[PDB]
Amino acid sequence: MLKAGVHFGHQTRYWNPKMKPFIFGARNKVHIINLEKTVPMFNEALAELNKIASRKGKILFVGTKRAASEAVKDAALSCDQFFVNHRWLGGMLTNWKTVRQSIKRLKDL
RNA sequence: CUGCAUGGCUGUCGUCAGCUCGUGUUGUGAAAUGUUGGGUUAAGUCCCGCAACGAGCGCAACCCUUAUCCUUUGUUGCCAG
Repeated sequence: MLKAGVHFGHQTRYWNPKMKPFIFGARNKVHIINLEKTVPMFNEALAELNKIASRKGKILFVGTKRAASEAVKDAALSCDQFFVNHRWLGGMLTNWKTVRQSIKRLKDL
């Protein structure tokens, strides 16, 4: 079975035409997805996440959005989970050459 | 003979707050960014914040000196005891 109950939103006024893979009709105050074929909307993405997670890969969780900032910090127990949730810096993944000296500052201070 | 040849030697914009670099980003590229912006300062000084994060020179700090008390040594100055 391809459900897997994961979505209950119905989007009552405004939509994006890029959502056409999931939305198969819209009549009267709804832009609702297909809820009986939900698994193919994420199965390949979670299979790739499972492949990375089982090949010692490091997983970064991002949630600066206040609703979930304290929720995204807990998901793993033995796998390499990392998170950012209160605040970012400019070039915090790209300028790691400079961030790796601020990681020292967190204990040197 | 000669400070548009050079040393030496002395001034001034100027103790002014000015001046840039790496990494990361951007633009075809020279080059920009940071250094703009907010509140400020003696001041690119300090805190706050974003595609920027950090570093250094000048600055800051540190130096010589002044008003005051405590303590001590004294003449052919001073005379308190």
